[PDB]
Amino acid sequence: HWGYGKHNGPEHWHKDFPIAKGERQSPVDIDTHTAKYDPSLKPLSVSYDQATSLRILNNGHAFNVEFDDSQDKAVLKGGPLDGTYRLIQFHFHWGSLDGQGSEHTVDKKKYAAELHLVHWNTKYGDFGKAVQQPDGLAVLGIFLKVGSAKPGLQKVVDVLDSIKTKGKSADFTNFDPRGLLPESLDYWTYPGSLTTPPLLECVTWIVLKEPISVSSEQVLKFRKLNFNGEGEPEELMVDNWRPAQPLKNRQIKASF
Ligand SMILES: CCN[C@H]1CN(CCOCC)S(=O)(=O)c2sc(S(N)(=O)=O)cc21
Ligand SMILES: [Hg+2]
Ligand SMILES: [Zn+2]
Repeated sequence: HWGYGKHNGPEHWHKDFPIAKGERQSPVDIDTHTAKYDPSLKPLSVSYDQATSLRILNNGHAFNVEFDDSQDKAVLKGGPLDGTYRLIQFHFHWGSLDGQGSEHTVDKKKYAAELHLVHWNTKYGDFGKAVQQPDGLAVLGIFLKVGSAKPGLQKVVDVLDSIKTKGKSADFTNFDPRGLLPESLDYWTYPGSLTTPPLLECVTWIVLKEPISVSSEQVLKFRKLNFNGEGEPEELMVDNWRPAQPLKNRQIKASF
């Protein structure tokens, strides 16, 4: 079934998820010169102080850190959003080399990886309902460049040993996701989709302008995970990123 390999990669997904060819597919290239500065855009409000992480999991596609989304603990509001969106999980997409890995590109520049903090609109009751809605999800996207070490990422890097193969999970309580945020919360926003199957066109994408840097040692560790389950032939989990999609009559708005 789907993946990122020659035989089941992005170029094939349309055969089972026809929406892959739709009107607001993600990721896209942010062309800085034609993005419209919008002054009606409010600041983001990220309230991650009371977030409760529970578990990290290798799901065969990436590793996800999941959060308890039963009460308004970590929420995103403001920006292009109306309403409150709950953090349910975060994951990354990364490359096999440092000059690729981001899904979204900025003027065709690709970053080493990209963090997605997935949120769902609480007005819809539960996550599974939010994914049937045009404005059901908001994903906060953060570019990562190789440079200095990010202190708050180390905690995630250490556990990766425990979850090397598909289907393994480790408990991962008390992680503060605030340690993954940049200094500036300036962003670009546009309406788009999930970048993995089922490729649903449910998302307001908030892509922050400022990257976080991680060391090559940290993102190296990402590259040692496996797409395979235990006892299957080993395939290193790298390049789990979808290429940019045509913007097809959408306008990327900028808060700056
Ligand atoms: C491996 C599948 N990843 C999916 C899993 N999604 C659930 C989809 O099915 C709901 C019925 S999700 O909302 O958690 C989600 S957000 C992103 S991304 N890259 O666009 O930030 C991918 C995915
Ligand atoms: Hg949708
Ligand atoms: Zn993602």
